[PDB]
Amino acid sequence: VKKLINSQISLLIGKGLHEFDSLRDPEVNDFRTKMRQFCEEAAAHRQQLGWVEWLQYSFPLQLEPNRALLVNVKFEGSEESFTFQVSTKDMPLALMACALRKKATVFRQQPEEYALQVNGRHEYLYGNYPLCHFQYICSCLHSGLTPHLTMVHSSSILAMRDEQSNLWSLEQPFSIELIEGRKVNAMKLVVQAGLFHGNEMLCKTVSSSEVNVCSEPVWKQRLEFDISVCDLPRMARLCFALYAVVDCPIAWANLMLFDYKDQLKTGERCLYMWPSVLLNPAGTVRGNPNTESAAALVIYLPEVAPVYFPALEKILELLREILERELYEHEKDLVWKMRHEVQEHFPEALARLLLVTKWNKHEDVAQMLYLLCSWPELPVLSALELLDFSFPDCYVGSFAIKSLRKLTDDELFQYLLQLVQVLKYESYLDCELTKFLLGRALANRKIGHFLFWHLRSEMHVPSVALRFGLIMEAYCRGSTHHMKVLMKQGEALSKLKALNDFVKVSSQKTTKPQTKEMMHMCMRQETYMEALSHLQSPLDPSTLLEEVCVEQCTFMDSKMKPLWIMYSSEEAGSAGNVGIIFKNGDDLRQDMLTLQMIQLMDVLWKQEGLDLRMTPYGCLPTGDRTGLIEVVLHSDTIANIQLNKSNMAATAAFNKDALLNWLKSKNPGEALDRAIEEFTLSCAGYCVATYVLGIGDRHSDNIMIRESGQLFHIDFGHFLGNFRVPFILTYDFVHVIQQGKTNNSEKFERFRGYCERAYTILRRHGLLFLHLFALMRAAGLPELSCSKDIQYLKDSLALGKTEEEALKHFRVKFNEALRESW
Repeated sequence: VKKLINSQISLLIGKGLHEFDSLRDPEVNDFRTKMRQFCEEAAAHRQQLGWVEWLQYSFPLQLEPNRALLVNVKFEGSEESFTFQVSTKDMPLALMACALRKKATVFRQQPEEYALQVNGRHEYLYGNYPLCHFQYICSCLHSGLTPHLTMVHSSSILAMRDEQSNLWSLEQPFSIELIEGRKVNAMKLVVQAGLFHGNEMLCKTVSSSEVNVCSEPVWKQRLEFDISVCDLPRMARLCFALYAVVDCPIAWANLMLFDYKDQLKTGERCLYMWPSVLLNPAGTVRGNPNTESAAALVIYLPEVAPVYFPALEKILELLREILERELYEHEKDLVWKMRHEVQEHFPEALARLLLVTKWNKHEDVAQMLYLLCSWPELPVLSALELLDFSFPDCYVGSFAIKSLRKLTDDELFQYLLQLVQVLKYESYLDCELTKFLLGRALANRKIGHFLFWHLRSEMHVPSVALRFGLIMEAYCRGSTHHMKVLMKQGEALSKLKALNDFVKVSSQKTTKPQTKEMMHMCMRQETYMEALSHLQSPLDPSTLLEEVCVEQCTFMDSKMKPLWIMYSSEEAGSAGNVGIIFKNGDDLRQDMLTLQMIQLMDVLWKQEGLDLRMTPYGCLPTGDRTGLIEVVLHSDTIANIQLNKSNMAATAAFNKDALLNWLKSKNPGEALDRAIEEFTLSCAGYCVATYVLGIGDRHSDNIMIRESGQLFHIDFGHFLGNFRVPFILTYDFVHVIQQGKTNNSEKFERFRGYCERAYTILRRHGLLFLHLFALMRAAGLPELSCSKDIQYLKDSLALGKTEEEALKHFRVKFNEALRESW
């Protein structure tokens, strides 16, 4: 049975457990044994939770960042349903009390015993909250529909929980010996090496002597480092680059100077290098797995007669504010000097003092740590800054986690994408961030869900394969049952991959109607109807995908031939009618990041009472150039709409009218006013979002409209300007905002205010976006590579300016944009 489990883990994580053992590695071993234990205790904890507390685990509430409404409730047993009328402001418990009164009357005869399930979803209503606070009740009120809920008893819930059971001395210079390598090339070759503490050099770099493109090379040279060994910080990182010259780069690799048990390393190392685009401080500190084909350096870390990094016991044993909002030589001096008054009166400047501290001088690192050890916890925002590569020290990292522990689950969800990426900065396997993520993942199944996918989706990347593999396994030991649920998912995605391949081939040889029929036949095979049915959506674990409707499934005619999969549910009704899109062929990371930065914008806007009626749909990378996009039903593309086809509703005299007639056809009588508002709100948000993020190549094929009038965007793969993108005002949107009239500054200038509010609210959180993008630098996203990309955001949010200045600046861009509208 322990056999079955292991084999299923291997299947799930896309890597065989045997591959960990074969490495005969203490580090991996300990990571595997310690994290297994950690995750197991979390699961025991889980089995004894109160039923409400379990709900909090399995189905965490989906809350929003007087008036009555109509609701259908029903109990599990019969399909007899009642329909109530209650205030939006009523607690879920108040509604439960109704239901039972209805049952007790019909039946001829305890509200706290229940929770309300949303029909056909993994979603639940409970809590001390007004119905309207619940994302679902909130939604229902917009798209018009009646809320639909089932009364679930606590013993029914407990039954579900039941089923889911399982040192200072050394003063001489530091220096390696460079023995030899065994590479391949084309002219002379040299090595460079530097001692790094994160971004900055701990001393000048030092080079090899020029040797011809010979070998299989050999140097047997000591390379002396212009620094004392007793100075090296805990996280001393040593980095090599090898390139050709008569400048031409070939490979790099790095190692930690201390092992994972604080012991300094000696003596000889073999080093499997990674190929080039010289010094790459930020690359992984673990060798290239393609050991056969990788160029390999041997070096010799000498043995100065075991030494450990002194324990913390020993560590403890051992004009002004004007600048403080890029600082000079004297300016740093004043800081490091006032260093106590910083702990005392400026804790939020912790980081600035860290980037002044003498990392290459042991003494100063001692006093700095002494201060940190009783530094007060900081706010999340500052913590997110602390997690950046500029702060390699593990006592700093440990503090960052400490201050982050207070993140809420929804916050943590909001930033999960960046925290996973920052794993890629870690020097060793057991690290505070991993145990944190895994702990929070094992305490919230939604978080557990997305960590897994974030991890799974990078398994095809050699540089993270082992780290991510080890984590997924640990998690699985933590949640046997969830692992099964995820297999069910990977199994669907494996079929789609094959069905998508068939479609790619087929479409090159025959007409689209014929391929569609042949996709249907393929889908109707048993193995497929079973694999693609009765799963949880990887886009949203709370969305149940029951029966695939073969007849509605299709594919889109664009390049990678994305698959369009419709689903339905008798049990969820119309909101059981959902679709997903399977895309294989493209990189989804870029879109995912863009879509998360928009959802965050929506969130910050909503926190200041501004709802721009956004459409934050799902986008989830699942694997190598693979993942899913959520279908937004009842949409079409501007370009579609603008085809101006006859024998249908929207028949226009002038092309500029087509969009409006369409909205008209979808929104008769009074409903037309709201469509236009919904269109103006979402327009202002998308115009602002595309502007701030440097997103260009917007055109009528990548903009969509919902029947509600809501505008939104698809297919982003270009941002932070990577072609200074002008702000954009499309005449035909303008035409809709202005309700069809040639002039309408009353409507047009409301629209402007929307943009300006949205613009200035985001400015107030500029720092949140910069910290988030800074962590995303760990991703290797071609368009998020360096400073100029970050600068792009600095320039778009005018963060250094006064809110007067920035707004007026923004006002020219905008005006400049209108004048571009014909």
